[PDB]
Amino acid sequence: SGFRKMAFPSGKVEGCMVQVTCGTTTLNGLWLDDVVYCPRHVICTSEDMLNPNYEDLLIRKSNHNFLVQAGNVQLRVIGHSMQNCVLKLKVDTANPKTPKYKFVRIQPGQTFSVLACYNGSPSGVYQCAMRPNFTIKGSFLNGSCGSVGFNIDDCVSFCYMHHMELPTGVHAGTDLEGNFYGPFVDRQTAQAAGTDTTITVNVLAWLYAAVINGDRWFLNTTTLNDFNLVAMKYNYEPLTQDHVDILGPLSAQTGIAVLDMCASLKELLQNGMNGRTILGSALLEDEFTPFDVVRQCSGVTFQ
Amino acid sequence: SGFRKMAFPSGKVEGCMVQVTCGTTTLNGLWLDDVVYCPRHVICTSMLNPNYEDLLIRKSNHNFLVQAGNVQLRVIGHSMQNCVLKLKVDTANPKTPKYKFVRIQPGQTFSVLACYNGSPSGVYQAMRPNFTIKGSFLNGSCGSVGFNIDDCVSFCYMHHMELVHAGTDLEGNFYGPFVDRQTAQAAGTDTTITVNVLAWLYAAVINGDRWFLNFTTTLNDFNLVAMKYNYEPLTQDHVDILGPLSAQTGIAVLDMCASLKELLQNGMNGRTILGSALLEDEFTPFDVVRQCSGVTF
Ligand SMILES: *C(=O)c1ncc(Br)cc1OCc1ccc(C)c([N+](=O)[O-])c1
Ligand SMILES: *C(=O)c1ncc(Br)cc1OCc1ccc(C)c([N+](=O)[O-])c1
Repeated sequence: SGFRKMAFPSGKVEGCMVQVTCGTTTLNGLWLDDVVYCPRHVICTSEDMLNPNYEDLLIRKSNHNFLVQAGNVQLRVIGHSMQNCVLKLKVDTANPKTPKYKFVRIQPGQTFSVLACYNGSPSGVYQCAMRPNFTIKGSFLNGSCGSVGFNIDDCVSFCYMHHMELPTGVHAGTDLEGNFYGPFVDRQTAQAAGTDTTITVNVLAWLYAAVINGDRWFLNTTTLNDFNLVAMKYNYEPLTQDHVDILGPLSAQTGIAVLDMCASLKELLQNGMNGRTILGSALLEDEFTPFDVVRQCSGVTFQ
Repeated sequence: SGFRKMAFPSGKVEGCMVQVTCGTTTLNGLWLDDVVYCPRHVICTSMLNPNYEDLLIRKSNHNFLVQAGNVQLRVIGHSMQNCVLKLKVDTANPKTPKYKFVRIQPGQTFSVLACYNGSPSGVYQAMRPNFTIKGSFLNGSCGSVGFNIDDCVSFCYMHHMELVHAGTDLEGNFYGPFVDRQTAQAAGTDTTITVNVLAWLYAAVINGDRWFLNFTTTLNDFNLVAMKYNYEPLTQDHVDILGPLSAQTGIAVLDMCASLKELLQNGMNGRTILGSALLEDEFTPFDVVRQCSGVTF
């Protein structure tokens, strides 16, 4: 019993963290096979971050300006290229600890674990959602750049690399091909993350988790259009039939129809929680996918 | 920027998890050097009232199947220490980290690697004042362990029972009044970890949330209110442990107690602090500094 924000076991990713140094700039890199991946702004000086011309900046750089550390052993860089916003440093040594892995670009509302890292060494692990506005709400300090986000299915699916801490304390970065999530660019100018919304299908998954664990008081019908008319008023993501189908297997195991749970949530939005808690939270939680809930509640393991 | 309930990196512990079977029962064990550690109720059948030394007498070494991955370990000795079984095996675990066994104190925090059938499921981050923990354990998780890291793993917890959750240190000594038998058992009234909530408010101020800043008070004055609200009383040791946070934020500990007293007596008014609509007590002062200063391992 119980329900917690659970992160994936992080061992397979710990063995892939390295420390990447270019000039005086030092951040984290990801060492898979004979390639190291890090944010391309590792080549930026103090003044260069304000308006970098990365192509011109990287032309001023040869292989020997890139110093890669893995624990103690230096790696020889024998090739460098830029792919979108990530630098790729080919090294002469395949990582012996390379897990089976894939590169993945997730969708708003999906979750993953971040291994927060400084100087190439793991500091901590926690779970995150890709917000609808393509930011993430995490714990990133200067130096955390290059930490990665991942899911595990024995195969590690890397989905996020950390690139930047914005004003308002929001966080942004790229997939592992270097394509930013959201409108952001790797330039130190003020950058607007637009209006966020609440991940509706996730809140519903979490109410199911609440029922599975004996937390039932909010159980109490409505329609998809009626619910969408309420949800839009409270800045909730609209609920599509696809989302109802993703909640199917929770509906089965819990014996509560998707539409009935929407009725319960509609009531919760219009009246708040009156000081009650759900799963020990005083707010409605939207960073659990339906997959997350079934995973935790059916004890899925990895190796 | 930002603040998250953050677990330790779990790699060194992952390498130590094995599956332990005795009869029909299978749960998790911890494999360090040539010794496997697991809850002694692995030997219990369908436990309403077990006599452990009598039940363990009917067991020989070959009655315990220990599997690390696809590899079967050979069991060459077995002994009971308090409520954990210690299975001696013929092979030292190659992946043994530098480690210690420690008994944490109520209010201290740690990470749990939830495990089933010897394989890692997930990691999350307090030992309640009433010696329970509020976790996520399904049937089969028993044997999963709690730990802090310093390159040294401080093993502090082993999971034994879903009542809420309860278990032992790594010498098999239960935290709290519990015993490993399937009778209904009462934990004490649970109370809020006052020094931790304060640490958390310091972290709030560090990240820009200051709306609750307000007045001052006295340790006895505050303690009188903490008592009313089921808070653990604040001692000078607590105040001293919050010292370094007081320096960074420039808010005196006793000034922070006054705001907390206001929050206790006024509620939160529908506002939030670090994204939570409740007061949060599962961050130690150590945790706040580790996260806010990026300590690594
Ligand atoms: C990011 O965490 C980071 N780590 C280490 C270094 Br040396 C530099 C880092 O980023 C600095 C930074 C600051 C602001 C902005 C907007 C960016 N960026 O252009 O993305 C980078
Ligand atoms: C605990 O999680 C567990 N895992 C696997 C098995 Br085969 C058995 C397990 O514990 C069952 C159990 C149930 C209730 C009680 C009170 C105890 N206990 O005596 O501690 C154990």
